[PDB]
Amino acid sequence: ELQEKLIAVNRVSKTVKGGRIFSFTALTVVGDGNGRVGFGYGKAREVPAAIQKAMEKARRNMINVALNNGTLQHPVKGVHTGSRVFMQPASEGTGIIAGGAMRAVLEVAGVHNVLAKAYGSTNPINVVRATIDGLENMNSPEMVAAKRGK
RNA sequence: AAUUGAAGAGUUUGAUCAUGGCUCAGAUUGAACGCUGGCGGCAGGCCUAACACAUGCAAGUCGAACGGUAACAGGAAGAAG
Repeated sequence: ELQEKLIAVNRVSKTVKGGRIFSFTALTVVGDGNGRVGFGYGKAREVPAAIQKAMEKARRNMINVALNNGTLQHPVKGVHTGSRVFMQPASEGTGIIAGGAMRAVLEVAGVHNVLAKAYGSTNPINVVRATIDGLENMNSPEMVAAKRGK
């Protein structure tokens, strides 16, 4: 019931004294399938150590999302660095139809059938960060009615 | 009951993030070309030279408008084997 999946692995470099030194970065997202989404970055010298650090950071640093029946509630826009992201609840608008690196976080998030369209930059490290910010500041009808009295 | 509706990716760098262009994945067509080709249904078929046109048809009808008889088939009368 953990439901982990990796989005992006890259080879970064460092350029020391004698030549270059190549390191690998993972970027994974875990989530239970009912709210509870996390992402982790993690970087290491080989690929399986990188994904393992990424999963291990992603299992902690996990955020609650106030889902609807199987989906979002109201249309929400989350931004991070250069990466602006729209989402629309699509009240059984079948299938998760999101961009790459947004399909994954929305998939393990437990949502099933939203409409997305990322704008701006679509770097995978910042398009999540713009989905969680997004799903984090999406509030439910029992939270809005809690705030404003009824 | 009559709008249930939105996906990205590759490429600037030793690597990064951003900006930014180029390019790809889709659908479409009065299409052409290449390879191949069994049947049917429904549609479509000179986008260019509003260039030049052989030949055949594409606008005739009415005698219940009229003088009339060129034919065709009868009618009447005459003459002949």
